[PDB]
Amino acid sequence: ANNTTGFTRIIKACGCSWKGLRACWINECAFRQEGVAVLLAVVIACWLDVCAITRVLLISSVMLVMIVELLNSAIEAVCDRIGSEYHELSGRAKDMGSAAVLIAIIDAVITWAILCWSHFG
Amino acid sequence: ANNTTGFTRIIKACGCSWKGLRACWINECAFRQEGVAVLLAVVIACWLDVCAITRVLLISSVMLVMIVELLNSAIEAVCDRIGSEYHELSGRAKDMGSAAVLIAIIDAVITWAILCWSHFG
Amino acid sequence: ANNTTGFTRIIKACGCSWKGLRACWINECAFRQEGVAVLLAVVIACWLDVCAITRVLLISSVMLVMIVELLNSAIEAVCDRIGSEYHELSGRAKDMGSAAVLIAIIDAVITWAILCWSHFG
Repeated sequence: ANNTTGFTRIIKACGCSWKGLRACWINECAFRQEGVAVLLAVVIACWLDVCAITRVLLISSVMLVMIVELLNSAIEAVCDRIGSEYHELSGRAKDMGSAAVLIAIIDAVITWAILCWSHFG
Repeated sequence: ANNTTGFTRIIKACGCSWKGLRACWINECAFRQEGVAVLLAVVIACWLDVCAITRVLLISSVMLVMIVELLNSAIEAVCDRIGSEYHELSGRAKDMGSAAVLIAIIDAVITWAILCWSHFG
Repeated sequence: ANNTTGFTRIIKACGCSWKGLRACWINECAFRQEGVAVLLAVVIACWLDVCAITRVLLISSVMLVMIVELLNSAIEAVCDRIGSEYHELSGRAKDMGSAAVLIAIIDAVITWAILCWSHFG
């Protein structure tokens, strides 16, 4: 039963993420370049004397960048499984994935300036 | 015009979600296992005497788990439409999808402890 | 090296989004229909005398609608690159994508009423 085992694969998310995040590191490491880089900047603001709700709101935007870059890495991982015809095919999906994190970042930066003006100081 | 009707399909999202969420329930029900399960736990904290902003922030993390599991179900639904070659192919995309909800949950739990310490009590 | 250049494509997100958001406007403009439409409604509440945290929380739900519709446009863009067999194939993925923005909106509306009752006035 491939459909039943497909759900079992989701149930064991940690194990699954091993080969996925492996292919991510190998093919597209924007998870680290933007995802974790932004995470670390928030960690600094959170370490400093700020408000607990700002801390939460900043982490929420961190998840938006991390997750979308995981989706971008997923695109290239599957292309590698077959060949150059697919490396070109998914370029439209990857273009939209770039647009997705751009939108996440641009609007997050607006909220970031607001939060810094009201609570970071 | 397939492209024009493609947008019309998005315009009627409710109708579309019928066959999609059908395939989700059949193939991968992590939408219920993690998505709704976490939702119900927030509903309890929100029913109790807490702050309205915490209520909102918890619902926001609920949407992060629900939506990503809908994306995981989408992966297996399309594999079923063709066969075992695709059930194996998308396993990399599914691995990254597992990583996506793991990241959503792990960082959400950090915000959850913060919110519980500042407002749940 | 297609995998290395795949990451380079992500590094230049702005450039990539050109052809992606081009295909979005051509094939599926729900980014504008729901994404920006909701954004503009928040801009009005934010322009009015409200709380800075509400302003941030509303923008966060705007990003949820915008991003998911970018993912919906991505689906149809790739179908156009090959043909009608794929326009039908991805319909399950598109159905789940419709479910994704429905869930984002429905739970966001609950948070929206809460925020309006506590801060909009």
